[PDB]
Amino acid sequence: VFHKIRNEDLIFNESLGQGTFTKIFKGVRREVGDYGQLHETEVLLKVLDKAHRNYSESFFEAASMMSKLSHKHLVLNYGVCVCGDENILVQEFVKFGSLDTYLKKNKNCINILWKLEVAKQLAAAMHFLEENTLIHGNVCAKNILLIREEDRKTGNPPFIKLSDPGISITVLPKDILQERIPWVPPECIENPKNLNLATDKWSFGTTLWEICSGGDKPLSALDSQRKLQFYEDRHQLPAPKAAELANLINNCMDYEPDHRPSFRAIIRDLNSL
Ligand SMILES: N#Cc1ccc(Nc2nc(N)cc(-n3cnc(CCO)c3)n2)cc1
Repeated sequence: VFHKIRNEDLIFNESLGQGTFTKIFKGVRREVGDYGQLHETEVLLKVLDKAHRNYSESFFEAASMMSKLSHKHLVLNYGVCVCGDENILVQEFVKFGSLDTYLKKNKNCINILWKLEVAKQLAAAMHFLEENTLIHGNVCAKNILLIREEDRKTGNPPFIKLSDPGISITVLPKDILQERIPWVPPECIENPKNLNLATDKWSFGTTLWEICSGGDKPLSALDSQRKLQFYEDRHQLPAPKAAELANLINNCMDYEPDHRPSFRAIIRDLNSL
């Protein structure tokens, strides 16, 4: 279970965007830290919409299991605030935000080595989850956070963390799942209860495509009906302009879930490049 944080110890500041049935804010948490020192800590406040409070269990189940495992590439959740009529997840504040936005704003200076390094880090996080048989369920660039930028001057690579998946696709309305094609894999469009470790391998491929496409959203030009037919006709995504990872993307986005490669094999493939 999560640590409970009092509403009185939280300050809400600027909106940082939205997720499915959620709103995201920068905030501050007043707390007693190590050695009894008082801190005012920057936090990320993720607020479930009041009109959708019936999703609260799924909303928190998302963060909870992951938070039971500690890992350098997994986002740190501090706790929850459920004072009053609020359902709030309190998470570490990451300096450079989510990867979808970062890729869009920085595509003109993100090269193949940056992408490869980010791909390796995401794959390491997914390998850790796979070895713990823990399904994420919503791997996408919007759920990757950039802790540290690349610094060629000190040879330092960028550093990312995988964030929580949000409300599960197993409880979400069908139209939202359809709009999430091609992150949601075909077997889960057919039946959301098919959610499996193999799900994350497909979504990881879609996420690599995002990383390689400067923040473009694959199939964004297709409405929901056409995204459905894309799966019915068994199409693959087009290779990104910088196509170094295209074979890996397509191997991960295998319409046969049992044929998708282990994250160990994915990592060995990345290391070959
Ligand atoms: N300009 C700007 C700027 C924006 C955001 C941050 N920091 C931050 N920290 C987090 N822990 C999570 C997020 N975040 C943002 N969008 C999502 C979507 C769901 O993943 C998550 N952003 C820092 C700078």
